Amino acid sequence: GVFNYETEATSVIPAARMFKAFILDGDKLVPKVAPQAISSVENIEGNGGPGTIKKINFPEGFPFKYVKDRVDEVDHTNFKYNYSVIEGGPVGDTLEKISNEIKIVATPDGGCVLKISNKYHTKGNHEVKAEQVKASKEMGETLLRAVESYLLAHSDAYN
Ligand SMILES: C[C@H](CCC(=O)O)[C@H]1CC[C@H]2[C@@H]3CC[C@@H]4C[C@H](O)CC[C@]4(C)[C@H]3C[C@H](O)[C@]12C
Ligand SMILES: C[C@H](CCC(=O)O)[C@H]1CC[C@H]2[C@@H]3CC[C@@H]4C[C@H](O)CC[C@]4(C)[C@H]3C[C@H](O)[C@]12C
Repeated sequence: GVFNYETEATSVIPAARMFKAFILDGDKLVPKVAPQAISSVENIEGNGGPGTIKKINFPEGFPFKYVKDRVDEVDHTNFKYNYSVIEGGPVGDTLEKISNEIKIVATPDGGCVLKISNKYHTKGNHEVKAEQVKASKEMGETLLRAVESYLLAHSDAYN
C-alpha cells in the first residue's frame, strides 16, 4: 500500500529564486555547497522534463550508496515539482517506489515555505515507521540550509 508523510520547511529566500537554485539546478548547485551529504549527481538520460532520470550518489560511509530519481512533472510557473525515487537503497527491496511532491509558496516577508509530500509505496506488508522517515527530513533540511547560506552570500546567483 501507501504511507503518506508531509512536512514543511521555511526559508528567508524568495520562492522563485529558491525554486530555480534548489530544485531546477539542484543537480549542479547541491554537490557544490553540500559535498558532505551528496558526492555527485549524474544525468542518466533526458533533458529535464518528464522522464528524466538522475543518479544521486552519497558519500562514503552513508547507509545506501545511491538512488535514482525520475522527474514526473515540473510547473515552472507555480513552483511545483514532482519526482519519484525509482531505484536504489530500499527501493526494489521493501519498497516499490517513492513519489514526492515539492511546492514552494511565497510568504509576505519576502521568504518562502516548501511543502513536501512523500508517498511510500510498499512491497507486501512492510511498515514504514514515521520515526524512520525523519532521516529524509533532516537530509532535506541540511541541503536546504546549505543552499540558503550560499544564496544569501551570492546575491547575483540565480537572479
Ligand atoms: C531521495 C531523497 C528523499 C526521498 C524520500 O525519502 O522521500 C531526496 C531528499 C532531498 C533530495 C535532494 C534535494 C536537492 C536536489 C534537487 C534536485 O532536483 C535533484 C538533486 C537533489 C540533490 C535531490 C536528490 C534526492 O532527490 C534527495 C536527496
Ligand atoms: C526510512 C525510509 C524507509 C526504509 C524502509 O521502509 O525500509 C528510507 C526510504 C528512502 C531512504 C532515503 C534514501 C536517500 C538517502 C540515502 C542515504 O544513504 C541515507 C539518507 C537518505 C535520505 C535515506 C533515508 C531513509 O533510509 C529513507 C527515507
